[PDB]
Amino acid sequence: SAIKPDMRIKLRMEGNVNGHHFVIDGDGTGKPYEGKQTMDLEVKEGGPLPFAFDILTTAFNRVFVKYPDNIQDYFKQSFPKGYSWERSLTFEDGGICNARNDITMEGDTFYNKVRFYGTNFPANGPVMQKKTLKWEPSTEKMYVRDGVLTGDIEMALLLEGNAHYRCDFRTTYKAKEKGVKLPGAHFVDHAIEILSHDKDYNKVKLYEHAVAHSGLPDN
Ligand SMILES: [Cl-]
Ligand code: NA
Repeated sequence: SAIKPDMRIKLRMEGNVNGHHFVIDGDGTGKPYEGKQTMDLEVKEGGPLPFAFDILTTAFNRVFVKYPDNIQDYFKQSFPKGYSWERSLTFEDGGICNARNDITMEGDTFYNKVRFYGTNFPANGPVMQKKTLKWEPSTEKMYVRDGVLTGDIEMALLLEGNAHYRCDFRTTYKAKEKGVKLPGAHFVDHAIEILSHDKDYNKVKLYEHAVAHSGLPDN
């Protein structure tokens, strides 16, 4: 692909969670062929965010995955025109988010137009109370559902006090160019981490590492 081994990443997120509006900008870099990326996030309006920053972090690009040569890489093949995705984040206590990203490429830079809507989080729950610690490493199941590439994930947020908080992801991924060839069923291992942040999460440094595999026995 004409995707560079070192790409710059620019991002704008506009969102509303439990009626709280915010805008967040991201500036980062990554290595598409190693499945590695890092971003610095700055809240531009609405801060300090009155909910757990962790619900946002997977909305801050499946180009950043190390694909084996024998698995069709839909994401890298979607450039230069790019692709979009839409995701439902359904939490075990009835909280619900819907997020969208339109991803483009202008030379050495990926651009990200992100929308994030969340609602129905209980007032007393770990999201509004900011009791989350991290997402656990996960495995995304990539498959074709009605001719649409779909990733399902059983995610969990570690919380304060030795508790977990479950969230089901379903993401649809659609190339801008038609006739981009759908891949076979496969998996993507993800690890996402807040490397650093300021006390009120006005600034956050984020990292993800992702690697694709066929399943068992292929690793
Ligand atoms: Cl802030
Ligand atoms: Na709160």
